Amino acid sequence: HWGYGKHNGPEHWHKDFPIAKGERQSPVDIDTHTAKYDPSLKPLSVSYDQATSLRILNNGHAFNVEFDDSQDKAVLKGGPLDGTYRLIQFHFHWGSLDGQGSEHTVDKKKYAAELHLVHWNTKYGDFGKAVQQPDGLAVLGIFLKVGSAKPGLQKVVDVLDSIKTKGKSADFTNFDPRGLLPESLDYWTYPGSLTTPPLLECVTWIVLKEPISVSSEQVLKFRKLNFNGEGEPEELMVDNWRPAQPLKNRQIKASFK
Ligand SMILES: NS(=O)(=O)c1ccc(-c2cn(-c3cccc4ccccc34)nn2)s1
Ligand code: NA
Ligand SMILES: [Zn+2]
Repeated sequence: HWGYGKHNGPEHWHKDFPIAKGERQSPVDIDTHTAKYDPSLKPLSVSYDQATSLRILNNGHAFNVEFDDSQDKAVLKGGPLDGTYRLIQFHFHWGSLDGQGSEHTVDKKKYAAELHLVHWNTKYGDFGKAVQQPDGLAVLGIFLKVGSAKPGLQKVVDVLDSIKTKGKSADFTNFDPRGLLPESLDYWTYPGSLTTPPLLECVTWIVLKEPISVSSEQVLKFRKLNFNGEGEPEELMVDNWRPAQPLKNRQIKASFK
């Protein structure tokens, strides 16, 4: 099966998932000089006041913090989007070293990590349906640099010891994802895909310009997770990012000048 190793990593994925070589793959490099300001874009609307977190799961390639998406509770709207998108989960991608780990890059700069807040378009009724549609998902991507600690991340960091290995989960109620956002909601947007198999071309990407800062100790703790299951040889969960893919016939739009 697929993963992030020499023998099953991103260069291999196309054998099982040929859309790996498709026309709207993610992530991409964001060339800031070529992205055009689009004054027709709206401010984003991030409405997380009623978000209801449930659980945190090590799924063997990241950890997902899962939300109750059975009603409109935590929704993303505006920006480039038509309609209402419901938060289902967030996760991260990160490196073995502070100088790598993001999936998107900015003028070829790699950040230490990247947060993905995953939302599905309510007009399609459920996530499973939405992922089959070109406008099914909206993923809010936020870069992480290493510097000062992010206080709102610490509850995440503290639970990781209890989900060390693939298949483990833990209660994760009453977590407020507002505490992971930067000050500014300035963003880039473009049409793309899931960054993990099955690589479905269903995502409107919204990538915030302002990174959040986390401490070296917070990211060190991410790197103590395991890709393996319990009782199996230990494989540290690091460098779980896909590299930048060809832009092809796409424009990246800026919400700001
Ligand atoms: N990294 S990402 O934000 O692009 C992302 C957000 C959501 C993803 C995802 C992958 N999924 C799947 C996993 C395994 C099998 C699946 C089969 C069909 C559809 C999605 C599948 N479901 N959501 S990947
Ligand atoms: Na419900
Ligand atoms: Zn992701």
